Amino acid sequence: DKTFLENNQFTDEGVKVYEFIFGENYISSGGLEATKKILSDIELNENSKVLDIGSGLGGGCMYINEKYGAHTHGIDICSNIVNMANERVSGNNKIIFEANDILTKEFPENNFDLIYSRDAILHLSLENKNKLFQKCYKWLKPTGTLLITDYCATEKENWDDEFKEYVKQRKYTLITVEEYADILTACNFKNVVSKDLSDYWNQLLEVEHKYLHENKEEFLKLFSEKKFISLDDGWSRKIKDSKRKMQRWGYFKATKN
Ligand SMILES: C[N+](C)(C)CCOP(=O)(O)O
Repeated sequence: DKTFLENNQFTDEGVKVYEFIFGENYISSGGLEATKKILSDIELNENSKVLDIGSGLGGGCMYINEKYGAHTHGIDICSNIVNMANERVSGNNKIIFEANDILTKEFPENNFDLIYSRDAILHLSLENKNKLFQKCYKWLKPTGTLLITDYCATEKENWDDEFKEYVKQRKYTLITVEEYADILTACNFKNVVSKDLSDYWNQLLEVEHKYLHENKEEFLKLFSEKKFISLDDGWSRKIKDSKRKMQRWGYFKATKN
């Protein structure tokens, strides 16, 4: 799976294209603005330990460490992206980025105050989503919180041709917001809050889309017209498909006790 992601969706250039539209240090939806919103009700301090699953270019960890002073440990399977993340942080002994497979990584039980993941678990098969959340349950401190956004979808029976092709090409496993919440409940998480944030996601996509159009000249200088068209069309589809709830954006927050 590492090779597949590194050689396709997350080639060096693919990562840089995504960073252009999401914002500096981000490959997750809504970049910095969504990060601020998602963490707006989260309480941590300088003694907190945070795990970021799918840490990408590191913007989320940078923000969490800046806001709270927390120790942040990001894991991402793509070695190239981790290398890029490590280039953007220096002199900070409370931020660590590690290239590894979260499904094989070992952490002590009762270790983290927050386990955070942004638009990363969609790569995992359903079997492996369940396996991951069982691990997360163990790794959380008794007082800890799990906080996730992820790509979700309407039931597969409702998918159209274009959406089927997108999911297939990306090799995503997209489940409903409801099924996702059920996995967390089955893993024994408490106070499971799930929100279908597709409308907010649509707003985020529209801001990103407008930015792309307004900065087309700069994009073409950095990249190419072919890549602009692909990105433009991809965002257009996500805007259309989120409006009609075919492609959805799920938010999940839960606790160990
Ligand atoms: C999923 N992601 C937010 C990390 C990257 C963008 O993926 P996609 O919207 O092009 O499928």
